[PDB]
Amino acid sequence: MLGLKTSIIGRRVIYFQEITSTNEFAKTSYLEEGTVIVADKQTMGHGRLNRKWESPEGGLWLSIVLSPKVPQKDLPKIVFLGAVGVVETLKEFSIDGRIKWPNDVLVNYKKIAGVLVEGKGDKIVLGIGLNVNNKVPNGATSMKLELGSEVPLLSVFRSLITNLDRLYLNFLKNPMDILNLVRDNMILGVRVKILGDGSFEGIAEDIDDFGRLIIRLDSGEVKKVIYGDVSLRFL
Amino acid sequence: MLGLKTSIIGRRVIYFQEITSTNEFAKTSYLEEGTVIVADKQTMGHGRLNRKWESPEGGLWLSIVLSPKVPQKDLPKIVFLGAVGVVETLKEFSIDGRIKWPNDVLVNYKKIAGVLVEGKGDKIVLGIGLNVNNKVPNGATSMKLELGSEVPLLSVFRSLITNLDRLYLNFLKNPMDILNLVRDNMILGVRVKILGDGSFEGIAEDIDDFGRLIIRLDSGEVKKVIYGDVSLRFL
Ligand SMILES: Nc1ncnc2c1ncn2[C@@H]1O[C@H](COP(=O)(O)OP(=O)(O)OP(=O)(O)O)[C@@H](O)[C@H]1O
Ligand SMILES: Nc1ncnc2c1ncn2[C@@H]1O[C@H](COP(=O)(O)OP(=O)(O)OP(=O)(O)O)[C@@H](O)[C@H]1O
Ligand SMILES: O=C(O)CCCC[C@@H]1SC[C@@H]2NC(=O)N[C@@H]21
Ligand SMILES: O=C(O)CCCC[C@@H]1SC[C@@H]2NC(=O)N[C@@H]21
Repeated sequence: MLGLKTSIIGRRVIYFQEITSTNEFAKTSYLEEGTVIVADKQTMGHGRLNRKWESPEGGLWLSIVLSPKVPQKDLPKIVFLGAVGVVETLKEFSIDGRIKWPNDVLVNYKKIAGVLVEGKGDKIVLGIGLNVNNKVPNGATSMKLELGSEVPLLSVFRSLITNLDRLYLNFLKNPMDILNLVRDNMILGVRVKILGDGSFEGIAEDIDDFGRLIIRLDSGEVKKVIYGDVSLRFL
Repeated sequence: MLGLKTSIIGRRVIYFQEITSTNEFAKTSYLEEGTVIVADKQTMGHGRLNRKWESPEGGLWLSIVLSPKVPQKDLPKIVFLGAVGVVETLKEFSIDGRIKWPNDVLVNYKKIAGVLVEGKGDKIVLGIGLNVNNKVPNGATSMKLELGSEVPLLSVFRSLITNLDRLYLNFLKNPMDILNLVRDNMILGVRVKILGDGSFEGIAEDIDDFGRLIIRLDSGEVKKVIYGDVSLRFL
């Protein structure tokens, strides 16, 4: 009865009033490509390293099942599809979101959404958490806070699914296109710090052809970062 | 994204742009109680005895998985939950739905909805087809046709799920209550013909404590009908 007109993403949608995690459910269940798993609230929502992702009622918490018949080298760009999709949807609602490489979307430097891509066999799970009308952690923001009024959650869902379907269908044919859309919507030319054993600071210049973040250290040395479990912050 | 606040029915919802039959999917798949299977259209929708059920886009085609812990003798009353639920939803939209015993809902004697219950052990599937904005076959009508304008399909879905959840919750506690609601919303006091192995005509007087249709033949003979595979016709 939703009447979705998308081609792949959204051919089927499984909704839960409550779930542990849409990403976990998508990883452990046999689901056809394009299936969207969405829930009003998650009790065990997570980001990387099992980090807790606050998922109270009011936000958009979903995962999408994908099985990209593209070269192995291209699979790492799926996270960008989610990020750009969110930016496009925010724009439709007159909100200017900017991508914090490589999985976050910020509005005036406050985090409004996060993306988490996981694998299980040859299935890829694209998870997206977007703050809409829900309470958010201090420092973060939501569509409601930016617009000053409650936003119709289903309208946001319809918009995002439509944008992701378009981005994904093009990705299957032209996998390099997503990189320029990311570059034009990403926070660059600013100083950042990458943590971990041997942490360092430098200017985030761009992303390369593999989606790696290019950082120029004060010494002039250029490092290429693969997100993985690294921590990035704007100083 | 839906924000359903029901207790059992609607805890989970699986939506399909297209499906063979929501009843078949529900019967076949491993699903939790309360799960609603809904599709924009069905390619192989059916009623009893594999009779074709036209399910074009615009209508509400859904099935609900139930595992009612009530006496075996009460299970035949589940069809009434579907019929009454539909009537209540129609009344909420100011449409005069009346029950044609025991599985159909009519508006001005034209079929607007049909209920089909299929069971097997600890699993009952309550199927409901309601014409909303879709084109319908002759002898039928739709909400749009009766109101003279299109009706928001999602609004009808929310209304029906809420009514069904309430009716089901009460059914688990008092399986007899549904019979009073059927009596107050069913077409009675008119001549009908029962078509099965042979046939007979008489006045549809009421339904008894088992939900059987009580018919008074002209001779004065009283027959108690169990729907099963018989058909009821108005004269
Ligand atoms: N609803 C939310 N809105 C915004 N940020 C959230 C929300 N829930 C949790 N967070 C924050 O987001 C992080 C989520 O996990 P994850 O590591 O995947 O995000 P990240 O941005 O890539 O990493 P980082 O912790 O360095 O910001 C948590 O550590 C938490 O600080
Ligand atoms: N969209 C629709 N709206 C109304 N009626 C329909 C629709 N699609 C099919 N039908 C009719 O409904 C019937 C459905 O099957 P079923 O036997 O279960 O219903 P019934 O009302 O109990 O039987 P009967 O048609 O003999 O009175 C079909 O035989 C067909 O005539
Ligand atoms: O902060 C990030 O960048 C990652 C957060 C990803 C959150 C979404 S909410 C839908 C899905 N289910 C989860 O448990 N995580 C992801
Ligand atoms: O006419 C009747 O009384 C029965 C029709 C039941 C139709 C619904 S549509 C949703 C579900 N899926 C099916 O194939 N049949 C039922």
